[PDB]
Order: sequence, then C-alpha cells, then structure tokens
Amino acid sequence: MLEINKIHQMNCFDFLDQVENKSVQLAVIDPPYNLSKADWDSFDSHNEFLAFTYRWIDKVLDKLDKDGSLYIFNTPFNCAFICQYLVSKGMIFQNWITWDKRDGMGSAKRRFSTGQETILFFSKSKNHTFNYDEVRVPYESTDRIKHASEKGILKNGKRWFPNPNGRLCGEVWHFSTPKPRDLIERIIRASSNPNDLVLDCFMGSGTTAIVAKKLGRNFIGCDMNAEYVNQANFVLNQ
Amino acid sequence: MLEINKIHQMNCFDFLDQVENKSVQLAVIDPPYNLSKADWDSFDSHNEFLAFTYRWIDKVLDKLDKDGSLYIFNTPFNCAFICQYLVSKGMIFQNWITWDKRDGMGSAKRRFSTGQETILFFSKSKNHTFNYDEVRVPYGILKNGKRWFPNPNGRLCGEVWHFSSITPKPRDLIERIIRASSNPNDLVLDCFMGSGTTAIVAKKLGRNFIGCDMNAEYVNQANFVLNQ
Ligand SMILES: C[S@@+](CC[C@H](N)C(=O)[O-])C[C@H]1O[C@@H](n2cnc3c(N)ncnc32)[C@H](O)[C@@H]1O
Ligand SMILES: C[S@@+](CC[C@H](N)C(=O)[O-])C[C@H]1O[C@@H](n2cnc3c(N)ncnc32)[C@H](O)[C@@H]1O
Ligand code: NA
Ligand code: NA
Repeated sequence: MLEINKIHQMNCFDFLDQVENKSVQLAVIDPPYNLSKADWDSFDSHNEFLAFTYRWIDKVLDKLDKDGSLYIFNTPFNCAFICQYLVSKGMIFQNWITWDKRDGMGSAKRRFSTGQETILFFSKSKNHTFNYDEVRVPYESTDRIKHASEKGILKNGKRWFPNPNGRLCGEVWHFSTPKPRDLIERIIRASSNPNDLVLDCFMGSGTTAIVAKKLGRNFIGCDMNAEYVNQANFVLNQ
Repeated sequence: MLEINKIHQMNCFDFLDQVENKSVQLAVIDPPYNLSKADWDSFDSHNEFLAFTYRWIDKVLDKLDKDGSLYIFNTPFNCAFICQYLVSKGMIFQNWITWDKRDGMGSAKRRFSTGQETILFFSKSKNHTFNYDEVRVPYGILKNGKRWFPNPNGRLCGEVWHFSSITPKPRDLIERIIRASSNPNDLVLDCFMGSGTTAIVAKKLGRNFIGCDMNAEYVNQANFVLNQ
C-alpha cells in the first residue's frame, strides 16, 4: 500500500503499479509535452511520445473509481491524439479546456503565434462530480445587460437575483514552469469534494499536492526528481 | 464547365469533382459539425459523421496547389479527429485556432459551459503563404525586465481569437484568414458556402472564389449579394 499525502521519488510506471485500482477520485496530470524542454521531454519521434503517453494513461485509468474524473494537459496538437485515444478507451469526454496564456511569447512568422495549452477533461461515467457553484467566475459587462432585461420578470411574485458569486465557468481560461495555483484550484474544486483522493504522477513543483492539501483533499503522487520531491515535501510540511 | 466567381447550387461531392485539381490556393471550410442543427447536420453516429467528413476532405486536398492552405471549422472534439486525419494524409499542421466566442449563454451544470469553436489550419507544404504583417492586432511595456514601446503596427496575431457575432461566420474572422493565407488574385474555395461569407469577403479582398451549397435559397441570395 502506497503512503498517501507525501510525494514519492519514483518513476511514474513504478508509482502507478503501487496504486490501488479504483481508488482515485480525480487525476490531474501535467506530463511531458514533447517540446524538448528537458531530457524527460525529449522523444525520438511522435509515435514514441504517443506510446509512452498511452502507457501511463492506461494505468491512470485503472486507478480511477467508477465515476472518477481526469484532466490531462498538453499542446493542442498532442491533445488531438490523446483525446481520440481516451474516447477509444471508453472514457467520456466532458470538455476541451483552452488555457489562453496571453503571455508575451510564441511569436512566429510562418503561422499564428503559439502559447495556448489544452487541458482535456474526461470522466469514467456520466455520474461524475461537477461542483459548478464552486468555480463561478465574475460577471462581465454583458451579463449585467442580460440581468437588466430580466430584472422586471418576477419569479414566484418577487424580484429574482442572479447568483452573487458570478457566472458559470466556461472552457477558455485566462489567469493572472509550474502551473498557476488558481488554475489547479479550479480543477480540484470543480471535480472533487473534500476528502477525495487526487493523483498526480508527474508532480514537478508539487502544485497538485499543495492545492489538494489547502482544499482538504488527500493526494497521491510522485516525481522522478529527488530535488523536486524533497523541495515539494518541505513546502507541504509548513 | 464550372464557372469561377459564382456560388453553385450543387452537392459538395459533385461540385468538388468539377473543380480542377491543384487549382486552389486557400480553402476555408465551415462544414457540418454534427450538432443536429438541421437535417444536413444530423448523422446517425460519430463514425458516420467522420466518414462523410473525410470524404469531402480527401477531395478538397486534391484541389489545393502544392503550397496551398486549409482552414476547417468544427467543434474542438471533432477537430481532434479531423486533425489526426489530416496528419495521416500528409498535411502539415500549422495551428489549432481557438475561437473564444465570449458568448454569455452558459447553462451547463455537468461540465464547463460550451461555445468555443476550433479552426484547424494546415498547409500542403512548408512553403505556404503566411502574410503575418497583414493581420497584426492591438496590444512602457514590461518584457524580460525591460520597458518597451509597442510596435506601432500592432503585435503578431496569436491563436486564440475574439470576434463578436445557420449562424454566418463573422466577416472580420474570415477576413483575417483570407489576408493571412492568400494573396490578391489567388483562388479561395468553400464547398459549404451557406450565406456566402467566404465568397463575399474573398471578393471584397480581390481574391477569386468558387464554391457551392445544396440549398437553392442560400445560393440565390448569396449570388444576389455578390452581384450587387
Ligand atoms: C511538466 S512537469 C510537472 C509540473 C507540475 N504540474 C507543476 O506545477 O510543477 C513534468 C514532471 O515530470 C517529471 N518526470 C518526467 N518523466 C517522468 C517519469 N517517467 N516518471 C516520473 N516523473 C517523471 C519531471 O521530473 C517533471 O518534474
Ligand atoms: C455551417 S453552414 C455554412 C455557413 C457559412 N460559413 C456562412 O458563413 O454562412 C454548412 C452549409 O452546408 C450546406 N450543406 C450541408 N451538407 C451539404 C452537402 N452534402 N453538399 C453541399 N452543401 C451541403 C448547408 O446547406 C449549409 O448552408
Ligand atoms: Na462529445
Ligand atoms: Na506539430
């Protein structure tokens, strides 16, 4: 039995083989993207990259319980292949999330400038957890116009007030190496509940564990890098 | 003989077989999305929708010249499959364009609210036309620890696009595509013309066009607008 709530210094396949099947409620995975940003992100070909990816995906799917949720980050191009692969495995597509980075980067002169990233969101069944009221976003200028057209329409004889926490979150996200904590927070608030178990087999700086712990979720995870693991476990403990 | 610069009332498969191979520089295609918005947009299965889609794609690819470009709109989910199909046909991926509609109309309570649309942009070779200076957009400025003045012509356009509002595509969006990926006098193809947006913008930009739609009312009205 693998110790929960501590990041382990393990290869993802070794780690995954130690995880109990059907024990995980949410898996949030930011894996290699094949962009050659490091030795672990360099592959000989696109097929080798996909074979590696599909191998870890298969194991992660065995870990999810019957209604579990899955989020996988990658470039849009790699997500096209991963999306079709997940459909072929029986997973249920929920959303193609677009992270609009709006950074200063991506400049190109043979094509539009890059930088967006994709998050695929699938679930094991149609009875997954989706806490929509916990991830609402601030109302726009245009939501307020709609609010004005409905203000005079009474409900049950009285004025109706729209939710004070904002509008339902959509699929194109914009925020203020590690993923932004607010981004991972939206994922964990929407697709898990307090005390559920969250898995991340490429922990990196430990963002998934850190945010899971702050939100009262349990986590299980690993990274092959000793320095990253020790540094993240230290952050978790204070 | 197939008339150039006219929208034809034809089925897309018959129309494409009349178009000469290797004659087109840019194809801008907004096809069925399988969202059941009409009889032509309703398929019995996803597999049937993909078989139909690959059939018209194969013919479109034959119409592009050796360095031609292709834009195909669809939902993100269907573009995942179309993207992989285009890669298997030897086309070169350039961008996964995200159209963020900023549509205030959310009501999903089982997943995030929908509305985004994707435009896949591929080329036949690495020597395609890409007029990056014709599609710059609006942004001293902090960048890398330094302070800079913006390029006065605007910044290079990226891949997540915001353009307000069958539902005809926004003329400004289609204009960005035709300015980026074609030149004056090139030929633009669209085999699912609908209201005629691709033809109208192409004509306003000094490009030639050819296209079709099976709907007689759409073709006549579009041809009306083009003639005026
Ligand atoms: C893109 S990063 C994760 C970043 C993380 N989301 C965070 O916010 O910092 C992927 C991580 O995968 C780890 N890694 C790469 N290949 C691995 C493998 N086969 N097994 C385990 N860890 C691996 C790397 O050491 C790196 O820290
Ligand atoms: C999404 S709409 C095109 C909208 C267009 N981009 C516009 O801006 O108005 C798809 C169009 O496909 C046409 N259509 C559907 N199936 C067709 C087929 N097999 N052959 C030809 N036209 C077809 C429909 O009549 C409809 O006008
Ligand atoms: Na779907
Ligand atoms: Na690529």
